[PDB]
Amino acid sequence: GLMQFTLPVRLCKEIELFHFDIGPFENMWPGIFVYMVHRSCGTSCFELEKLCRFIMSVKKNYRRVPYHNWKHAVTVAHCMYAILQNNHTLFTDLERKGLLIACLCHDLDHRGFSNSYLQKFDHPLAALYSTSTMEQHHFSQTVSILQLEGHNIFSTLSSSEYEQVLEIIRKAIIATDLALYFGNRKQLEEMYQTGSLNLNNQSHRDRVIGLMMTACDLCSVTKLWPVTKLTANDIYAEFWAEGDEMKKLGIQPIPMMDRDKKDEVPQGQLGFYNAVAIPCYTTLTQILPPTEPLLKACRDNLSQWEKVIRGEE
Ligand SMILES: O=C(Nc1ccn2nc(-c3ccccc3)nc2c1)c1ccnc(Cl)c1Cl
Ligand SMILES: [Mg+2]
Ligand SMILES: [Zn+2]
Repeated sequence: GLMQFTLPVRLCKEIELFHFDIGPFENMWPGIFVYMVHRSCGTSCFELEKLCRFIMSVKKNYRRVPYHNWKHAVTVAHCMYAILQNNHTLFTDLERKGLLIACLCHDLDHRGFSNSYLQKFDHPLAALYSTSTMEQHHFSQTVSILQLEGHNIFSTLSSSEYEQVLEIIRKAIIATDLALYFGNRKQLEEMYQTGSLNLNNQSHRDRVIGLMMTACDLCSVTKLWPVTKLTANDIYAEFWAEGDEMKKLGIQPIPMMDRDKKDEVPQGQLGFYNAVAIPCYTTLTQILPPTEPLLKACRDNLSQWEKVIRGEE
Protein backbone atom coordinates (compact mmCIF):
# COMPACT_ATOMS: atom_id res chain seq x y z
CA GLY A 1 0.00 0.00 0.00
CA LEU A 2 2.71 2.52 1.15
CA MET A 3 5.34 0.83 -1.18
CA GLN A 4 6.32 3.14 -4.11
CA PHE A 5 8.82 2.06 -6.77
CA THR A 6 11.54 4.74 -7.09
CA LEU A 7 14.27 5.06 -9.70
CA PRO A 8 17.73 6.57 -9.58
CA VAL A 9 17.75 10.34 -10.21
CA ARG A 10 18.85 10.25 -13.91
CA LEU A 11 16.04 7.71 -14.74
CA CYS A 12 13.46 9.46 -12.47
CA LYS A 13 13.96 12.70 -14.56
CA GLU A 14 14.54 11.25 -18.05
CA ILE A 15 11.69 8.60 -17.93
CA GLU A 16 9.28 11.61 -18.25
CA LEU A 17 10.76 12.54 -21.66
CA PHE A 18 9.52 11.05 -24.93
CA HIS A 19 13.07 10.07 -26.06
CA PHE A 20 13.98 8.02 -22.91
CA ASP A 21 15.88 4.76 -23.69
CA ILE A 22 15.09 2.03 -21.05
CA GLY A 23 18.79 0.92 -20.98
CA PRO A 24 20.56 -2.48 -21.30
CA PHE A 25 19.79 -3.77 -17.74
CA GLU A 26 16.87 -6.16 -18.40
CA ASN A 27 16.31 -6.80 -14.64
CA MET A 28 15.35 -3.07 -14.26
CA TRP A 29 12.56 -3.17 -16.96
CA PRO A 30 9.81 -4.69 -14.73
CA GLY A 31 10.46 -1.99 -12.09
CA ILE A 32 10.39 0.76 -14.79
CA PHE A 33 6.94 -0.53 -15.97
CA VAL A 34 5.50 -0.69 -12.39
CA TYR A 35 6.82 2.89 -11.79
CA MET A 36 4.99 4.02 -14.96
CA VAL A 37 1.69 2.24 -14.02
CA HIS A 38 1.88 3.78 -10.50
CA ARG A 39 2.34 7.40 -11.85
CA SER A 40 0.05 6.95 -14.98
CA CYS A 41 -2.80 5.04 -13.31
CA GLY A 42 -2.28 5.03 -9.49
CA THR A 43 -0.80 2.71 -6.77
CA SER A 44 -4.41 1.30 -6.34
CA CYS A 45 -4.96 0.40 -10.08
CA PHE A 46 -3.49 -3.11 -9.58
CA GLU A 47 -2.67 -5.51 -6.71
CA LEU A 48 1.17 -5.32 -6.71
CA GLU A 49 1.57 -9.15 -6.34
CA LYS A 50 -0.81 -9.93 -9.30
CA LEU A 51 0.78 -7.13 -11.44
CA CYS A 52 4.33 -8.54 -10.77
CA ARG A 53 3.18 -12.10 -11.59
CA PHE A 54 1.48 -10.80 -14.81
CA ILE A 55 4.62 -8.81 -15.99
CA MET A 56 6.91 -11.85 -15.45
CA SER A 57 4.54 -14.23 -17.40
CA VAL A 58 4.29 -11.60 -20.20
CA LYS A 59 8.15 -11.45 -20.27
CA LYS A 60 8.39 -15.29 -20.51
CA ASN A 61 6.02 -15.23 -23.56
CA TYR A 62 8.27 -12.81 -25.61
CA ARG A 63 10.93 -14.66 -27.67
CA ARG A 64 14.70 -14.06 -28.03
CA VAL A 65 14.37 -12.40 -31.50
CA PRO A 66 16.48 -9.36 -32.55
CA TYR A 67 13.74 -6.68 -32.44
CA HIS A 68 10.17 -7.96 -31.53
CA ASN A 69 11.30 -8.85 -27.97
CA TRP A 70 10.67 -7.93 -24.31
CA LYS A 71 12.73 -4.64 -24.68
CA HIS A 72 10.39 -3.55 -27.58
CA ALA A 73 7.33 -4.28 -25.36
CA VAL A 74 8.60 -2.07 -22.49
CA THR A 75 9.88 0.61 -24.90
CA VAL A 76 6.39 0.86 -26.54
CA ALA A 77 4.73 1.02 -23.07
CA HIS A 78 7.11 3.90 -22.08
CA CYS A 79 6.05 5.95 -25.21
CA MET A 80 2.38 5.42 -24.12
CA TYR A 81 3.31 6.52 -20.54
CA ALA A 82 4.86 9.76 -21.97
CA ILE A 83 1.69 10.43 -24.11
CA LEU A 84 -0.70 9.80 -21.14
CA GLN A 85 1.39 11.91 -18.69
CA ASN A 86 1.46 14.89 -21.17
CA ASN A 87 -2.41 14.60 -21.68
CA HIS A 88 -3.46 14.23 -17.97
CA THR A 89 -7.19 14.98 -18.43
CA LEU A 90 -8.05 13.52 -21.92
CA PHE A 91 -8.27 9.82 -20.87
CA THR A 92 -10.62 7.73 -18.70
CA ASP A 93 -9.56 5.57 -15.71
CA LEU A 94 -10.18 2.39 -17.79
CA GLU A 95 -8.13 3.77 -20.72
CA ARG A 96 -5.10 4.51 -18.45
CA LYS A 97 -5.36 0.90 -17.02
CA GLY A 98 -5.83 -0.79 -20.42
CA LEU A 99 -3.36 1.11 -22.64
CA LEU A 100 -0.06 0.44 -20.74
CA ILE A 101 -1.09 -3.24 -20.47
CA ALA A 102 -2.05 -3.29 -24.22
CA CYS A 103 1.41 -1.86 -25.08
CA LEU A 104 3.30 -4.37 -22.83
CA CYS A 105 1.30 -7.20 -24.50
CA HIS A 106 1.04 -5.92 -28.10
CA ASP A 107 3.69 -8.27 -29.66
CA LEU A 108 3.32 -11.32 -27.30
CA ASP A 109 4.92 -14.52 -28.75
CA HIS A 110 6.17 -12.71 -31.86
CA ARG A 111 8.44 -14.96 -33.98
CA GLY A 112 10.20 -12.16 -35.97
CA PHE A 113 8.12 -12.73 -39.15
CA SER A 114 5.45 -10.58 -40.86
CA ASN A 115 1.80 -11.49 -41.48
CA SER A 116 2.85 -11.88 -45.20
CA TYR A 117 5.51 -14.50 -44.34
CA LEU A 118 3.01 -16.52 -42.21
CA GLN A 119 0.54 -16.47 -45.21
CA LYS A 120 3.20 -17.56 -47.77
CA PHE A 121 4.49 -20.24 -45.36
CA ASP A 122 0.84 -21.41 -44.87
CA HIS A 123 1.38 -21.21 -41.01
CA PRO A 124 -1.59 -22.58 -38.95
CA LEU A 125 -2.13 -19.02 -37.47
CA ALA A 126 -2.89 -17.71 -41.05
CA ALA A 127 -5.84 -20.21 -41.29
CA LEU A 128 -7.07 -19.28 -37.76
CA TYR A 129 -6.81 -15.45 -38.44
CA SER A 130 -7.06 -14.40 -42.13
CA THR A 131 -6.20 -10.70 -41.44
CA SER A 132 -4.06 -9.01 -38.77
CA THR A 133 -2.72 -12.59 -38.26
CA MET A 134 -0.01 -11.90 -35.62
CA GLU A 135 -2.06 -9.15 -33.86
CA GLN A 136 -5.09 -11.45 -33.25
CA HIS A 137 -2.55 -14.00 -31.84
CA HIS A 138 -0.99 -11.30 -29.58
CA PHE A 139 -4.47 -10.52 -28.19
CA SER A 140 -5.18 -14.32 -27.78
CA GLN A 141 -1.93 -14.64 -25.71
CA THR A 142 -2.90 -11.57 -23.58
CA VAL A 143 -6.27 -13.20 -22.63
CA SER A 144 -4.46 -16.58 -21.94
CA ILE A 145 -2.07 -14.90 -19.45
CA LEU A 146 -4.92 -12.85 -17.81
CA GLN A 147 -6.66 -16.23 -17.18
CA LEU A 148 -3.65 -17.93 -15.49
CA GLU A 149 -4.22 -18.37 -11.70
CA GLY A 150 -3.23 -15.24 -9.67
CA HIS A 151 -2.73 -13.19 -12.95
CA ASN A 152 -6.11 -11.39 -13.10
CA ILE A 153 -4.97 -7.78 -12.59
CA PHE A 154 -8.49 -6.60 -13.57
CA SER A 155 -10.27 -8.75 -10.88
CA THR A 156 -11.64 -5.67 -8.94
CA LEU A 157 -13.47 -4.30 -12.10
CA SER A 158 -17.24 -4.98 -12.59
CA SER A 159 -18.27 -7.44 -15.35
CA SER A 160 -19.03 -4.52 -17.79
CA GLU A 161 -15.85 -2.52 -16.85
CA TYR A 162 -13.79 -5.76 -17.39
CA GLU A 163 -15.45 -6.23 -20.85
CA GLN A 164 -14.73 -2.55 -21.72
CA VAL A 165 -10.99 -2.75 -20.70
CA LEU A 166 -10.52 -6.05 -22.70
CA GLU A 167 -12.21 -4.26 -25.67
CA ILE A 168 -9.79 -1.24 -25.34
CA ILE A 169 -6.84 -3.75 -25.29
CA ARG A 170 -8.17 -5.78 -28.27
CA LYS A 171 -8.69 -2.68 -30.48
CA ALA A 172 -5.31 -1.17 -29.33
CA ILE A 173 -3.44 -4.39 -30.23
CA ILE A 174 -5.24 -4.90 -33.60
CA ALA A 175 -4.36 -1.22 -34.45
CA THR A 176 -0.58 -2.12 -34.29
CA ASP A 177 -1.10 -3.95 -37.65
CA LEU A 178 0.58 -1.26 -39.85
CA ALA A 179 -1.67 -2.37 -42.84
CA LEU A 180 -4.58 -0.72 -40.88
CA TYR A 181 -2.68 2.52 -39.96
CA PHE A 182 -2.87 4.21 -43.47
CA GLY A 183 -6.69 4.32 -43.63
CA ASN A 184 -6.99 5.08 -39.89
CA ARG A 185 -4.78 8.22 -40.22
CA LYS A 186 -6.57 9.35 -43.49
CA GLN A 187 -9.94 9.22 -41.69
CA LEU A 188 -8.43 11.08 -38.67
CA GLU A 189 -6.85 13.73 -41.02
CA GLU A 190 -10.26 14.31 -42.78
CA MET A 191 -12.13 14.40 -39.41
CA TYR A 192 -9.64 16.93 -37.88
CA GLN A 193 -9.58 19.19 -41.04
CA THR A 194 -13.43 19.28 -41.53
CA GLY A 195 -13.75 19.88 -37.73
CA SER A 196 -15.93 16.69 -37.25
CA LEU A 197 -13.44 15.08 -34.72
CA ASN A 198 -15.36 14.50 -31.44
CA LEU A 199 -13.56 12.79 -28.46
CA ASN A 200 -17.03 12.06 -26.90
CA ASN A 201 -17.76 9.81 -29.93
CA GLN A 202 -16.50 6.27 -29.06
CA SER A 203 -15.65 5.39 -32.76
CA HIS A 204 -13.53 8.62 -32.80
CA ARG A 205 -11.73 7.75 -29.51
CA ASP A 206 -11.05 4.25 -30.93
CA ARG A 207 -9.39 5.85 -34.01
CA VAL A 208 -7.29 8.25 -31.86
CA ILE A 209 -6.10 5.32 -29.60
CA GLY A 210 -5.25 3.38 -32.80
CA LEU A 211 -2.99 6.25 -33.92
CA MET A 212 -1.39 6.47 -30.40
CA MET A 213 -0.62 2.67 -30.72
CA THR A 214 1.01 3.24 -34.13
CA ALA A 215 2.99 6.19 -32.66
CA CYS A 216 4.20 4.15 -29.62
CA ASP A 217 4.94 1.09 -31.82
CA LEU A 218 7.19 3.16 -34.18
CA CYS A 219 8.85 5.17 -31.32
CA SER A 220 12.37 3.81 -32.31
CA VAL A 221 12.32 6.69 -34.90
CA THR A 222 11.74 9.35 -32.14
CA LYS A 223 14.85 8.49 -30.06
CA LEU A 224 18.21 10.29 -30.11
CA TRP A 225 20.10 9.43 -33.33
CA PRO A 226 22.53 6.82 -31.81
CA VAL A 227 19.53 4.82 -30.34
CA THR A 228 17.54 5.07 -33.63
CA LYS A 229 20.51 3.97 -35.72
CA LEU A 230 21.51 1.00 -33.49
CA THR A 231 17.84 -0.11 -33.20
CA ALA A 232 17.59 -0.06 -37.05
CA ASN A 233 20.28 -2.85 -37.01
CA ASP A 234 17.92 -5.08 -34.93
CA ILE A 235 14.95 -4.23 -37.22
CA TYR A 236 16.87 -5.24 -40.37
CA ALA A 237 18.35 -8.41 -38.70
CA GLU A 238 14.72 -9.68 -38.50
CA PHE A 239 13.72 -8.43 -41.98
CA TRP A 240 16.79 -10.06 -43.61
CA ALA A 241 16.11 -13.46 -41.84
CA GLU A 242 12.50 -13.21 -43.21
CA GLY A 243 13.98 -12.52 -46.68
CA ASP A 244 16.24 -15.59 -46.31
CA GLU A 245 13.13 -17.69 -45.42
CA MET A 246 11.22 -16.21 -48.44
CA LYS A 247 14.18 -17.35 -50.63
CA LYS A 248 13.85 -20.87 -49.04
CA LEU A 249 10.19 -20.92 -50.22
CA GLY A 250 11.41 -19.92 -53.79
CA ILE A 251 10.14 -16.27 -53.52
CA GLN A 252 12.37 -13.18 -54.17
CA PRO A 253 11.68 -11.08 -51.05
CA ILE A 254 10.90 -7.31 -51.22
CA PRO A 255 14.22 -5.32 -51.26
CA MET A 256 13.53 -4.18 -47.58
CA MET A 257 14.07 -7.87 -46.61
CA ASP A 258 16.93 -8.80 -49.02
CA ARG A 259 20.37 -8.61 -47.27
CA ASP A 260 21.99 -8.46 -50.78
CA LYS A 261 20.45 -4.91 -51.00
CA LYS A 262 21.87 -3.36 -47.71
CA ASP A 263 23.10 -0.38 -49.87
CA GLU A 264 19.43 0.78 -50.45
CA VAL A 265 18.63 0.90 -46.64
CA PRO A 266 19.15 4.71 -46.33
CA GLN A 267 16.68 5.48 -49.23
CA GLY A 268 14.29 2.85 -47.73
CA GLN A 269 14.40 4.67 -44.33
CA LEU A 270 13.56 8.05 -46.11
CA GLY A 271 10.44 6.41 -47.71
CA PHE A 272 9.36 5.10 -44.31
CA TYR A 273 9.90 8.48 -42.53
CA ASN A 274 8.02 10.28 -45.38
CA ALA A 275 5.20 7.68 -45.98
CA VAL A 276 4.60 6.40 -42.38
CA ALA A 277 6.45 8.01 -39.45
CA ILE A 278 6.20 11.83 -40.17
CA PRO A 279 2.48 11.64 -41.21
CA CYS A 280 1.81 9.54 -38.06
CA TYR A 281 3.41 12.04 -35.60
CA THR A 282 1.99 15.08 -37.58
CA THR A 283 -1.65 13.87 -37.24
CA LEU A 284 -0.95 12.86 -33.61
CA THR A 285 0.42 16.37 -32.85
CA GLN A 286 -2.69 17.99 -34.48
CA ILE A 287 -4.99 15.86 -32.22
CA LEU A 288 -2.80 15.94 -29.05
CA PRO A 289 -0.58 19.04 -29.17
CA PRO A 290 1.73 18.06 -26.23
CA THR A 291 3.02 15.03 -28.32
CA GLU A 292 4.92 17.50 -30.58
CA PRO A 293 8.36 16.37 -29.23
CA LEU A 294 7.75 12.97 -31.02
CA LEU A 295 7.30 14.76 -34.39
CA LYS A 296 10.37 16.98 -33.74
CA ALA A 297 12.55 13.92 -32.81
CA CYS A 298 11.28 12.06 -35.91
CA ARG A 299 12.13 15.04 -38.17
CA ASP A 300 15.65 15.18 -36.58
CA ASN A 301 16.18 11.45 -37.43
CA LEU A 302 14.85 12.01 -41.02
CA SER A 303 17.57 14.70 -41.36
CA GLN A 304 20.23 12.21 -40.00
CA TRP A 305 19.22 9.58 -42.70
CA GLU A 306 19.48 12.37 -45.33
CA LYS A 307 23.07 12.98 -44.09
CA VAL A 308 23.87 9.22 -44.37
CA ILE A 309 22.82 9.31 -48.09
CA ARG A 310 25.00 12.49 -48.67
CA GLY A 311 27.99 10.43 -47.35
CA GLU A 312 28.40 12.94 -44.40
CA GLU A 313 28.13 9.61 -42.39
O1 LIG B 1 12.32 0.39 -40.76
C1 LIG B 1 11.13 0.18 -40.68
N1 LIG B 1 10.33 0.15 -41.84
C2 LIG B 1 10.75 0.17 -43.17
C3 LIG B 1 9.67 0.36 -44.16
C4 LIG B 1 9.98 0.29 -45.60
N2 LIG B 1 11.34 0.01 -45.99
N3 LIG B 1 11.88 -0.16 -47.23
C5 LIG B 1 13.25 -0.41 -47.03
C6 LIG B 1 14.21 -0.68 -48.13
C7 LIG B 1 13.72 -0.61 -49.47
C8 LIG B 1 14.65 -0.89 -50.47
C9 LIG B 1 15.96 -1.27 -50.13
C10 LIG B 1 16.40 -1.40 -48.79
C11 LIG B 1 15.51 -1.08 -47.77
N4 LIG B 1 13.59 -0.43 -45.65
C12 LIG B 1 12.40 -0.20 -44.99
C13 LIG B 1 12.11 -0.16 -43.55
C14 LIG B 1 10.32 -0.01 -39.39
C15 LIG B 1 9.33 -1.02 -39.30
C16 LIG B 1 8.60 -1.24 -38.11
N5 LIG B 1 8.92 -0.49 -37.00
C17 LIG B 1 9.88 0.56 -37.11
CL1 LIG B 1 10.25 1.61 -35.76
C18 LIG B 1 10.57 0.81 -38.31
CL2 LIG B 1 11.84 2.00 -38.44
MG1 LIG C 1 3.34 -6.06 -33.92
ZN1 LIG D 1 5.44 -3.75 -31.96
